Formats: sequence, C-alpha cells, structure tokens
Amino acid sequence: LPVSDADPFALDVLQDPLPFQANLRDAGPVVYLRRYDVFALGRYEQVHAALTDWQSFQSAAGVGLSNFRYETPWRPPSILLEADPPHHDAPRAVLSKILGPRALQKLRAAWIQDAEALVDQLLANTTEFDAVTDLAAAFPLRVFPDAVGIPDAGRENLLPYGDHAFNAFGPANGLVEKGAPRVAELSGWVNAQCARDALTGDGFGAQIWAAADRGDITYEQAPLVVRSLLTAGVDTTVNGLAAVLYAFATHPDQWARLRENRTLARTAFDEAVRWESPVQTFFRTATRDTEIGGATIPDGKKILMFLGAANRDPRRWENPEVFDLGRNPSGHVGYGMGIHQCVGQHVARLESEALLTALASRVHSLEIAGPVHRHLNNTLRSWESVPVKVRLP
Ligand code: HEM
Ligand SMILES: COc1ccc(C(=O)O)cc1
Repeated sequence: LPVSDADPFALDVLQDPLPFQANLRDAGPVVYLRRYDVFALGRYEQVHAALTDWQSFQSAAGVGLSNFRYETPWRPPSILLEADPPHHDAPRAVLSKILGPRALQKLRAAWIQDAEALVDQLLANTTEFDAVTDLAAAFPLRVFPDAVGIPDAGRENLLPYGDHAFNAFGPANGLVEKGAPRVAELSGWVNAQCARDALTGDGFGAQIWAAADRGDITYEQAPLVVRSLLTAGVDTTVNGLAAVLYAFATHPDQWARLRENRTLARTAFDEAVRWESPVQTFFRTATRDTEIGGATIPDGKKILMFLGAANRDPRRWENPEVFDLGRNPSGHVGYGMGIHQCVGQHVARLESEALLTALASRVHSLEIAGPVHRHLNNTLRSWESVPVKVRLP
C-alpha cells in the first residue's frame, strides 16, 4: 500500500495543491496518510465510488477529520451533511423541492435584474476593480440572504461563519484555532437567524417552516435546515464565482464564446467548479471492512476524498488542467455524488447565469489587472483578490 507523510492541510499545499494532487493520483488509487491515520483517494474512479457508497462510507461520524465517535463537534452537526439514511431523508427532500429548478424559476428575473444593477453601478465608477469584493462576494450577498429571508443585521457574519465551518472540517491547526474565540458569537448569530420569527414570510426559511407545518420535518429540524443554507449557501458560491471570473479573465476566446452564446453560462460555471473544485475535500467513515481501489479500509477508519484531484484526473478528463467551456463537465465531483450531492447546485448555477449574463452584456473583453491572492482554508479553495480591467464596447 502506498503510505505517505504528506500533509494536505499544510499551508504550502493549501496555497498550491496541484502538485500534492498529482502525487496522490500517481502513487496509487489509495494512499495511507500516516500523519492523520486516514486513507486518501485522488482518482475519479475511487472518489466517485466512495461518494455514492453511503452504506460503506457513512457521514454521521462527521465528514471532517474529527471523528464524532470520540470528539466533541464544534457545533451541533448538520442534519443534512452529517446524517445517514434514514435520518437524512426528510430534511434532504425538503431542500431538494425548495431549491429545485421549478421553485427557482420565480427568482430568475429578480436575480438577472440585481446582477444588471450591480454591474451597471460598478462600471459607471470603474473599469478596474477587484472581481472578488466587487462581483463574486457582492452578488451572493445581494440575492442569497434575501432569498433565505434573514434580516440585514449581522450579515457580515455569513462569510466568517462559512469560513470557520470549512476550516473546521480539517485538523485543529492554526486556521481553526484562530477562528475558535469567535465561534460562540458566530454560532449565536446564525441560530438566531434560523428562528421562524427571524425570517420573512416568503423566502426559503419560511418555506422550510411551512414544510414543518405539513409534518415533512419537525419544528426541531426546521431551524437546522435553515442553518444548512446559512453554512453552505454563501462562501461556496463566492469562490465558484471568483473561479469562473478568473477563468474568463485568463481565457479571452472562452469569454468571446460566452458573449456569443449566453446559454453557455450554466456549463461555464460547472467547468469552473470542476477545474477549480471550490470544495476540495471531504471525509467519510467506514462502517465495515470495505475494499476500494485494491485496498481494504478497516471498519471504523476514515477516507479522505480529494474532489479537486478527481476533477483533474486524466483517467476521466482529457487535458484536465485546461478550463474549456467546450468540454462537457457533466460527471464532475465538485458538488459530490449520490445521496448527499449538493442540494444547492440549481442555486449556484442561477447565480452564475445572472452575473455572467450581466457582465457579458457590458464587457467587450476582460483581463487580469494585478496579482491574484488566495485566501487559505483547510477545505475550501478561496479567492481573496482578483484584480481585473474590462474594456467596454
Ligand atoms: C459552487 C458552489 C457549491 C459547491 C462547490 C458545493 C459543494 C458541495 C459538495 C461537494 C457537497 C457534498 C457533501 C458531501 O458529499 O459530503 C455539497 C453539499 C451540500 N451543499 Fe453545496 N456546494 C455549492 C453551493 C451550495 C449552495 C448555494 C447551497 C445553498 C443551497 C448549498 C448547500 C449544500 C447542502 C445543504 C449540502 C448537503 C446536502 C446533503 O448532505 O444531502 N451548496 N455541496
Ligand atoms: C458543502 O459544504 C457544506 C457545509 C455545511 C453543510 C451544512 O451545514 O448543512 C452542508 C454542506
């Protein structure tokens, strides 16, 4: 069995994980990380197998490093992300209906419009700006908390709350331990936005509580289902949006292709999600001795699935390092796969469709205007700054 002292949460790897990914894939289907006592998977075949096989690889012992068999969770674990069937089934089906295609139809014209207002206002002021702060961060914060229906107070908690959650899936290293004094306040705030009386009458929050009225979920589940939205719903889309913007800023032919066919927006965003893989890793825990990639994972031990690695595995993807909207990215594991696969993907895509359409409407060409800067995180590939210069027609 290949065994390694590689630390996937070291600051150098988080800054640039592409060499670790390629070594993981090259070493074997399964690599034992001695540092953490887990089994790493980097190739698509095994990452796909592990994601779908919920019977062998459970989530309820936690999908971070931390094993809830023994360790105290930093918060009450997610009743979606960290629940197996049957407990998973009810809250899943509620979000699945609420965030599904049909349901989102009603928000499309609003979100297109908000995107056009954000872009018009930005462009009236500057032709050069940061795509992170001015676009990728700014647009989800305009539309998404409003669609959930939380109030305006404490909205500055959304990004740190998400950040901390994604960090907290990794080891108790400095990125988690620096977050840990501010947890109580961060948690205090989020719980407070999940109550029925904190939410507007019509948003996703409202609809979650309406599902509880019908007995789809309990009144005890209702706030934690809202909480999933406020953990997973913001940071991921910001980083997905910074990735596709960075890609278009770096790929003038691909930008022209979008401008020729605006219906390419959905597939543009999915290709960014494959190529960037905003969520890089998750854990599962083996329920039995299970054989994957030629290796036996003992009952009770954790696997580490490298989504980013699988999404650039050349066994599944031709020339994987390339961002190409010509590629069919369908089958990427950037949203996961099987019963836990991202229930917010219709939201992500509509966001990208709105923003991309607004941008392409006004912007002849786009380039990188300055150094790019990452924001380090144990689990989430985060962008801090993407300076861009746009040329108006
Ligand atoms: C680009 C954006 C996004 C990425 C890259 C992403 C990624 C993921 C991945 C990889 C999973 C699978 C978890 C696992 O298998 O253990 C997932 C699940 C989930 N995502 Fe997303 N996500 C994104 C956007 C969103 C949005 C906008 C929401 C808001 C609705 C959301 C809510 C969730 C929830 C609740 C789950 C857990 C579902 C379950 O366990 O059944 N995500 N996401
Ligand atoms: C993909 O990341 C997440 C993170 C948190 C949750 C949750 O809190 O429900 C779901 C998905």
